[PDB]
Amino acid sequence: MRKVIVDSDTATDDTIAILLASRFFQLLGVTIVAGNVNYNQEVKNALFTLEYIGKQDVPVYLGSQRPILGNWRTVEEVHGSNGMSNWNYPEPNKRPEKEHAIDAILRLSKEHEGELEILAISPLTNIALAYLKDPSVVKRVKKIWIMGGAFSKGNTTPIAEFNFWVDPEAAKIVLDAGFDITIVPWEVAEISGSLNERDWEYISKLNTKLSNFFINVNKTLKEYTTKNQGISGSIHPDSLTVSIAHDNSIILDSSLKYVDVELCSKSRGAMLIDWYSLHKNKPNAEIVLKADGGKFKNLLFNSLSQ
Amino acid sequence: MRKVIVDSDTATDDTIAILLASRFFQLLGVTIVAGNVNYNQEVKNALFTLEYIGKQDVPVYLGSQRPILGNWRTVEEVHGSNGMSNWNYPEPNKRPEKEHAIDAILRLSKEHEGELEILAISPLTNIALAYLKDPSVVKRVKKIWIMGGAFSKGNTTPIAEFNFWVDPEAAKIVLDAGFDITIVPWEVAEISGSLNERDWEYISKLNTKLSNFFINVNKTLKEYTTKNQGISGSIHPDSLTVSIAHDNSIILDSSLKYVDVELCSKSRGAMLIDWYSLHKNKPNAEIVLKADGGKFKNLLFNSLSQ
Amino acid sequence: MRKVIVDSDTATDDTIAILLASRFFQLLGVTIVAGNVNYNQEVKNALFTLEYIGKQDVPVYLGSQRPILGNWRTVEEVHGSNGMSNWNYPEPNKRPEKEHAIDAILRLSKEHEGELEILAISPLTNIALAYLKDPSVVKRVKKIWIMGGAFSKGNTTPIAEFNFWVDPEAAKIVLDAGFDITIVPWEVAEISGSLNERDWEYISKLNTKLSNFFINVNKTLKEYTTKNQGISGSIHPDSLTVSIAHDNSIILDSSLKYVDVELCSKSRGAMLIDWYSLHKNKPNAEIVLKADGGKFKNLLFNSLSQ
Amino acid sequence: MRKVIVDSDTATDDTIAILLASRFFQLLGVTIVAGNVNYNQEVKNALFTLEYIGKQDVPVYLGSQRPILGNWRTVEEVHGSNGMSNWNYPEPNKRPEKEHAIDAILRLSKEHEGELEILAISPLTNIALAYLKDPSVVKRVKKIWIMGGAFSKGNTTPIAEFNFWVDPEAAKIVLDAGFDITIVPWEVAEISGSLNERDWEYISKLNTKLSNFFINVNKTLKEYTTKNQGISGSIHPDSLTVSIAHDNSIILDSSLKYVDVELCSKSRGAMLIDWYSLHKNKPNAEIVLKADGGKFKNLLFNSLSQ
Ligand SMILES: [Ca+2]
Ligand SMILES: [Ca+2]
Ligand SMILES: [Ca+2]
Ligand SMILES: [Ca+2]
Repeated sequence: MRKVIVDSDTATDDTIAILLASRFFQLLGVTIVAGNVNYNQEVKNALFTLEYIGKQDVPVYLGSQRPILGNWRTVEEVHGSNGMSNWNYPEPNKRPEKEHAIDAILRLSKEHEGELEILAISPLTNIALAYLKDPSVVKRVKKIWIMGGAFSKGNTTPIAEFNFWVDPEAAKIVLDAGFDITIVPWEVAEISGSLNERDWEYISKLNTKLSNFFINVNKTLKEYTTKNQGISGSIHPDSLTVSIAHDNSIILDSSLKYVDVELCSKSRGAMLIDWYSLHKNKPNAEIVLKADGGKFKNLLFNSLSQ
Repeated sequence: MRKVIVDSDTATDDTIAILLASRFFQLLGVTIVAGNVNYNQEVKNALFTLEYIGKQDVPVYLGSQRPILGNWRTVEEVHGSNGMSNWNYPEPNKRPEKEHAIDAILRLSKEHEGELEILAISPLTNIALAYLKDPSVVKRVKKIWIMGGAFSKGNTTPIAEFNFWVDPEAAKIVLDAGFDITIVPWEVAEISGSLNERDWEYISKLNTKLSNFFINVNKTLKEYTTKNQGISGSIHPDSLTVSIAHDNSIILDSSLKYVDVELCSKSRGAMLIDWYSLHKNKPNAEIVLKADGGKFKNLLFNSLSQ
Repeated sequence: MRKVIVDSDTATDDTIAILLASRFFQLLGVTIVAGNVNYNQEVKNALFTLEYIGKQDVPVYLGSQRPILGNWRTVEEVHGSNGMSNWNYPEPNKRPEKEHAIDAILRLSKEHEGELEILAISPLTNIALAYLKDPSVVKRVKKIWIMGGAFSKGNTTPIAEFNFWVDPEAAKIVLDAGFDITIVPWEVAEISGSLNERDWEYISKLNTKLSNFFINVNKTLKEYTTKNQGISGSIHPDSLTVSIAHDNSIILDSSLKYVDVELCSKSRGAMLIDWYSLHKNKPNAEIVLKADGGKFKNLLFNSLSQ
Repeated sequence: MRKVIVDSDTATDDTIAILLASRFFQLLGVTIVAGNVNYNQEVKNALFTLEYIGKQDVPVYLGSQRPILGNWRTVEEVHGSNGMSNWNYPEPNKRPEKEHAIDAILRLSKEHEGELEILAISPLTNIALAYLKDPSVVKRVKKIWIMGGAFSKGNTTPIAEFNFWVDPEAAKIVLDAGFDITIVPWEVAEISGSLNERDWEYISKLNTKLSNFFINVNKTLKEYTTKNQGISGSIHPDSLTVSIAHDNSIILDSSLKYVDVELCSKSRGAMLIDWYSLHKNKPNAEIVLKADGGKFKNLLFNSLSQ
C-alpha cells in the first residue's frame, strides 16, 4: 500500500480529504499548518475527524502556526467560525504528538525513504521549512500532490488561489526544490470537485455516520459555493486532489510546465506558467488541466456509503 | 456609417485589421504607436498599406514613439525585420500628417462627438496620453474595442500579453477612465482568430491584389505561430477584434467584470480579473470569453476576395 | 535676467517660492499640478499670490489635475484645508489662461529656446507629459531645478518624499529624458531651508505687505513642522530651491550621480542613488548634498522686508 | 562573562570579529550562513580562524547554505575567491560539529536562557529559521546585535546593504519577532569602522601572530575599499559591531525607531525607517547613528598587539 502524510489547514473539505486518505493509503500522519481558520481550531478539527472516522492511531503533528512571512487572513466566511460550519461537535479526547511537524516529515522521510508521498492540501509552509532545514529530503520523498494555484480565477485575490496566496514564498521554495510534483489547480477543482444539489440530496439520504459527518461539516462551504457559482453546489478541492493521487485516471489531461509563483504587488500568490516554453526554465511540475468528475463523485459516494 | 480611428503598432496582422476597418467603417485615421517593430518602420507599413488598398486619403498621425515608461522590446521574430515578413515592398508616395496623434484623437472626438469609436489594436499609450491631456474625451468617445490581455497564456511573459506588457500604465489609465470598453483577449484570438493550412491554401488560390498582400505580409507570423502552436497556421488578434467591432454577433459569450493591470515585478502586464466580484471595484470592461471563428473567417475571406 | 517657469502644487511655501522667483527672475508663467491640496484651490492660491505680490500679468496655466497614475492624497494637515493655513483671503480678480500647461511649456520652450529654466517645485507630471508629447523639448530647456526626493528621511512614507511619491512615474521620465537637472532633496531642505522661532519673531515684526503674507500663509506649516521636528520652526523646501537656482553659491556640496525612482511596493517613490558608481547607468542629475542656510535666510529676510 | 553566538558568513572582517568576540565574551559557538563567499569555503575559514587564534574548543555549526529564497551572489571581488584574500593558508585540524546551527541556537537559548546574546554579522537566515521553528526563542534571547542595512548608500544595490539584500525575508522576520535589537548600519561602519593607511602601517609593524593574520586575511578588502572610497583604507563593519556590543559607549548617538525591510522590486533589501513616527508601528530596533571610531581602533589594536 502507498504511504502518505496529509499536510492540512483543517476545515470543511480538508476533513473529507483526510477521511478519503485514511481509506486509500497507509496514513502515516496529519501535519497542521496555518491557513483556513484559527490554528488551534484546525488542530481540534483534525483530532476530532480522525477519532470520528475510526482512525484514532494516526498521529497529528503541530506545524507552523504562520506562513513564512506571516501575511494572511482566515476565511471563516467559507468554512464557519470553527472550520466545521459551526457544527458544535463533541470535544475529542485524542491529543497531538510532541514531535514538530517539520521533524516528523524529515523522520518519516527517512523511515519510509523512497515511498513517502505528501498530500499537500494547504499552504506549503511545513514542506518548505522541512526542505530548508534538510534539502536532502528531496531524495527521499516519492511524490507531492499539491492542491493550489489558479490559471486566472483567483478565489482569494483576483488572480491568486488561497494556498499559494497564504504562503507564496513556501510555494516557490517547494516548486524549485526538485520534488516530483503534480498540481491540481482551482479551475480543475471548480469543475471536477463540484457537487450539485441532487448529489447533496443523495448523500443526505444515506443517513450513515460518515454521510451525516459530511453534511454537518460542509454546510457553510455549500452556502458559500452556492453564492459565488450562482447554482446550488459545493466545491471539494482537497478531496479531489486526494482522489487523484489514489486513482491517477481521474486526470484526463495535464501538462509538464515550468511553474513560478509571484511574491510581490497586487499579483502576490499568482501561479505563472511558461505555457509556450519561451523562457528557458526547465519544467518542474505536472499541471492537471482536465479531470474526471464522475469518477471522483463515485469514489466519494462509495466512501460515505461504507 | 460608424466612425472609427485605428490605433496601431503597424506590422503583419495590424495591416489586415486596417484593411478590414476601411471596408466596414468610415475610417477617420490611423494613429501610430510604439510596439511590434521599429517605430519609423511601422509608420512606413501603415502608409504603404493605406495606398495599396485604395485608401490613400485616410490620414496617418504619428503618436508616441515609446510607451509611457519606455520599457519594451520589438518582436521581429514574429513580424520580420520590417514588420512585413521581410517583403521588400515599394516605397509609397503617401506621407503622414503633421498633426500629432494625441491632438488628432481629441480634435476628432469633438468633430464626431458621440459617434467616434476607437479600434485599439496596440499598446494603449496614445489613448492614455490623450485622456491625461483632456479627461473630458471620455464623454465624447462612443466605444473602445481593445485587443489586449491574457487570462493565463501570456505570449510575451509567462502571464502577460504583448500590448498590455509594452504599456501597462497606459492600459490601467484607459481601463479606469470611464470609457465603454470591450476587450478581446489573447486566448480568444488564439482559438477564434486562427487560420489553418487549408485556410492558407484557399487564400493563396484567391490570387487577388489583397490575397497576395495577405500572404506576403504574414509569412513570418505563420512561421512563428506554427513553431509555437505545433500545427500549421497563423493567429490574427487585431483582425478578429475589428471583425467583432463590426459584427458583434461574433461574440458568443462575454462578461462585464472589473479588469485591473499589474505594473510591477515578474507579473508586469498581467490582466487581473475579479471573476467572483469579491473586491469592491465596479466592472469596467466587457471581456470576450468565446467568439465565432467561422464567422470571422468568412469576413476575412470576403474582404480578401475583393 | 534669467527666464523661468514655476511648476507648482500651490500651497504654503509654494507661494513664497513664486514670490522669490518673481523678484529674482523673469517669471514667464506659473503652471499648476495636482499635489499638496485640492487642485481648484491650488489655482485660486496661485492667482491670489500673483495678484497680491504685484505680478498680476504673469500667466497661470492649468496642467494635470492628477499624477500619471492618479494615486495620491492631499496633505491638508501640513498646509491647511485651503493650502493657505485657513486664511480666508479675498477673491482676486485675476483669471487663469485658457492654454493648457503642457502646451504652454512646449510653446515657451521654443520662444525661449536655450534660455528657459524650470523651477519644478511639485510633482513632475506636467514636465513628464510635455516630454512625452514632444521629446525634442530636451534640446530647448536650459535647466530644470527640482525639489524632490530623500536619502532616507521620507516625509510621506518611511522612505519617500512627497513630490516623488505623488508621481514617481513622472519623476522617472524626467530623470531619464536628458535634461540638465539639479535636485534639492528633503534632508537638505530640512537643514538649510528651516526657520527657527527667532526667525519667525523677526518676520512677524517687519510689518510689510509681504511679511504679513508670509505669516498668514505659513501658520499651519509651522504647526506641522514643530510637531514633527520637536522644536518650533518651519521648513521651506521650495523657497530654498528657488534661492539655490538664483544663487548657486548656496550649494556648498553636490555630486553628479545616477538617480533612479522606485515605482513599486512599500518603497514606491524612493530616490535610489548609485553612490559608488557600481551599476553601469551614467549620471543623470546633480544632487545637492549641503546648502548654506544662512545665505538662504538672508535672502528670504531681505525679500520679505522690501 | 556575557555569553554570545557569532552568526557569520565567514570571510575577511568576519574573521576579526570572531577574534574580538572570543576575547570580549564567553563565545559559545560560531554558526555559518550563506553570504560573502562559497559556503564550504566559509566553513573552512571559521575552522581555521578559531584554531589559529587559540580557540580550538569553540564549536562551529553549519546552518543554511542559502537564504530563505536562494537569491544572492557571492562577492569574491571584496573578500577574495577563498574569502581570505587568496591566502593559501594551511589546513586546520578542527572539524565542524554535527548539530545544525538552527538546533544549536534553540538548544543554547534554553541552556543560557535570558543570557544568550547573538552577534548577527551576516544575512539573518539562521535566526529567522530558528524563530519559525520555535517562536518562544524570543522569550529566551537577551539581545541581538545586527550588522546590516543602509540609510541611502547601498553597497550591493544603489539602496541595499549586503546582509539585508541577501536575505530580506529573514531580516523582516527577525525585526518583527519581538527581540531586543540594536542595528549597526553601513554608513556608521563606513565612517567609524574604517582604517586608514597609517593604521595599516601600524598594524603591519606590530608583527604578531594576530597582526600577520589581519594583514593577510584583509588584503583584498583593503584593495576593494580603496578603489570604491578613493582613499587608502579598509572598512570593518563586523568588528565594529562586535566592539559596540562589548563596549556600548562606542554608540555616540542612536534612535529607537520602527524599521522595515523591502522585499520587492529594485529596492529589494532596502532598510525603511519610520523617522517621523507617522506610520503607527511601534519601534522595534535601536539604530546606531554615530559611533566612536577612536575607541573602536583601540580595541582592535589591543586585540592585534598581543
Ligand atoms: Ca485545505
Ligand atoms: Ca497590433
Ligand atoms: Ca510644492
Ligand atoms: Ca559578515
